[PDB]
Amino acid sequence: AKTHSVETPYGSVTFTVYGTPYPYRPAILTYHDVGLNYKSCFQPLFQFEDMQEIIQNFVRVHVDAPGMEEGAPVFPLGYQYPSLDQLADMIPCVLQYLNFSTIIGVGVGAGAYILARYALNHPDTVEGLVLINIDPNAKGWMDWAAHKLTGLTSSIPEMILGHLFSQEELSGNSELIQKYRNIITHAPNLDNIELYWNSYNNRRDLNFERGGDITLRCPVMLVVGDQAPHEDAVVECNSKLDPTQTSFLKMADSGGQPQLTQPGKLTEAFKYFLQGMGYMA
Amino acid sequence: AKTHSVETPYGSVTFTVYGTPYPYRPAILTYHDVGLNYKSCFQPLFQFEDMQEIIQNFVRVHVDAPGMEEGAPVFPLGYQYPSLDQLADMIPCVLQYLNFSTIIGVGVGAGAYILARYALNHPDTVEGLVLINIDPNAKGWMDWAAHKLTGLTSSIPEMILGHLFSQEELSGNSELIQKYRNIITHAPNLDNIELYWNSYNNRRDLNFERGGDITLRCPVMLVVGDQAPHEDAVVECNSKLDPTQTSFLKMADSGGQPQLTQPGKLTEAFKYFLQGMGYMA
Ligand SMILES: [Cl-]
Ligand SMILES: [Cl-]
Repeated sequence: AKTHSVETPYGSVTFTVYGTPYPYRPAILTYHDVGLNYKSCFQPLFQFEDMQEIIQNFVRVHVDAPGMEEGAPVFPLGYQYPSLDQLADMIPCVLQYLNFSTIIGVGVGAGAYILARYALNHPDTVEGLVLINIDPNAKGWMDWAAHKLTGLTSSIPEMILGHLFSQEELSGNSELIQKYRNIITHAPNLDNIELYWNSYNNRRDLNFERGGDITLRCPVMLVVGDQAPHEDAVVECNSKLDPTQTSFLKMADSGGQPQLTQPGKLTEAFKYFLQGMGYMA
Repeated sequence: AKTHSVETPYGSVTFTVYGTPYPYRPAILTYHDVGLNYKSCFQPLFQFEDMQEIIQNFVRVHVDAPGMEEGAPVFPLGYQYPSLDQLADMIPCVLQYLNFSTIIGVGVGAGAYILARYALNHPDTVEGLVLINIDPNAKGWMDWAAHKLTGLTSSIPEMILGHLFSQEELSGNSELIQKYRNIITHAPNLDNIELYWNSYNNRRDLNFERGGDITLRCPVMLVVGDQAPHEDAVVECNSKLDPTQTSFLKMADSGGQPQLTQPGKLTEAFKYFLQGMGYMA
């Protein structure tokens, strides 16, 4: 694995490349959720045994949001962190640096929004998208009021945790939940994480309409946990996208982070997703 | 199907496009043998029922050598016909005109030489090659002496026929042989065909060496008939190419033009060839 950084209009971004480029295939490019990094977000999936057998035949580029990279400095107080749209705009710089011309994007939560935005802006560079927990809607006033009321008695880590996991997972307090609670609550870059969180909260409508012009032009696999926080947004997202090109993997017993709890079934879905795109997997 | 022509440094070339471009796949591009056109060379294969089910998922560009296109004028006496290398050099113009960035080339005889030459010159545009009856060696003096001796008592059509079919096929005189004999002997563009024939005869070494630098960098399927005229050249070609990337389909009972006599088995080989490249077929 080789870690790189590239300069962009909005600051430096770090990414780690794994594997070897397969002739005339897209790179797999990932973007992680708020509170996480590529490792805490994607390691259980990309290191799953069945996944390793698929990804041998791809090069992989795992992006860390600015400030999330290993050994990131804490951005200065009052720093103007990139919006999600600006984050999406760092990806052309990444690909140009690597000389990769096309990708299959895999994103979770804010990372899914970013990869969707990227795909709208650069549709000829995107062969497919796996969009986990995607919520393409800006908060409306009712959302802002509820969020701010919640914020009065919840810490920043508790709120990020509530974005990642269901209330029931957070109450049940499994070993995975305990580990992720410590990760976020005691992160040395929590100030950086909070800026990314604010980004996410302030994102604009990703404005899919079934029947163009604002539509995704590529195969999409939508993923969400049954009864998880983002379920309604992913369901709604499924009704806006082109049905001939879109599959919806709504998983029972996966909770808020399906790529962490059910990497085996997700892997198998990815295999069929690649096959339906026309790649042997 | 849409027929197009493009201007090049060496004159106009015609080509017919079939099907619809499949996102992020190579176009299938064909180049026919001496004495034929894309139709007399490739129709039994590309219209084979099993083939139609594969090629639904590709756009196809069938090139007619200059002078072989429907309604071609007879080139003026003393015309300087393109060498095979110049013919190979017309292909960048074809692809640029269509805005296609990569191909899988399928060639027979002189068309296989041309597509191989093209691939050496533009390796990043070639995803794979099916090379039928390829003979990458210039004639040496012993070859020239034999050819010219043969020429004293054989007509131009008889010699072209002997390039396409085995002596045993030509003696046995099947219905296919009768049809192809009439096609060539009574072609209205025979003067054009003869110029292409002279091209072929005057070609230079395509200088494969097992271990680079002059080597094909892509999957290759070599095809020849058992005991057919080009058998030894294809066998020799197989020993120069990279074994990890090269498959050799030496067909029993196919004769001089395997794409005409065994399109079903050739189709099935093409399917596995695509699968080994990493495309579902
Ligand atoms: Cl990986
Ligand atoms: Cl066709």
